[PDB]
Amino acid sequence: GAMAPSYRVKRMDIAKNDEECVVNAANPRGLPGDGVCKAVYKKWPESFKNSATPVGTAKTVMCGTYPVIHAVGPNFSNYTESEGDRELAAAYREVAKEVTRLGVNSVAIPLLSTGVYSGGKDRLTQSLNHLFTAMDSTDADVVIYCRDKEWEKKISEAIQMRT
Ligand SMILES: [Cl-]
Ligand SMILES: [Cl-]
Ligand SMILES: [Cl-]
Repeated sequence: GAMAPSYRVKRMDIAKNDEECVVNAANPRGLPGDGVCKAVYKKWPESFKNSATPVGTAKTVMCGTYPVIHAVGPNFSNYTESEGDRELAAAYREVAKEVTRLGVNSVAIPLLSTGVYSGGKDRLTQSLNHLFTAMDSTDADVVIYCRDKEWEKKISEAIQMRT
């Protein structure tokens, strides 16, 4: 575990993370995809061997010894708000199980279902709160990655609010 488990946020490419493992915002088919998924495919392509997994699940594949946790959030274009919300919460719970199982002291994590899978809605708070619900019981240092300057400020505020 981390000596004093923390949350932090950085605005940069998660492919350049300084953590012991990465969470991919994957698609169910293990395809290269777009956004975080395409960055992850360029950096750790070996981790896409048999990475296909259903919505609401996470599947870890090692790139060398570096674990890539493929977490499949729902595409809110296809899911109802209710069912999507359930699957988005479930994906993060499966991430927390994998992070625990791996024994890592740190994990780089994007906000699932906030990009192409957001169905055109701002889901920062929804996705971040499901991240916290899952990860709060873990003792890994969590570093959240984002690309937008206003998102960085809002995520940072949310982290600082809980102290
Ligand atoms: Cl960058
Ligand atoms: Cl997305
Ligand atoms: Cl972002």
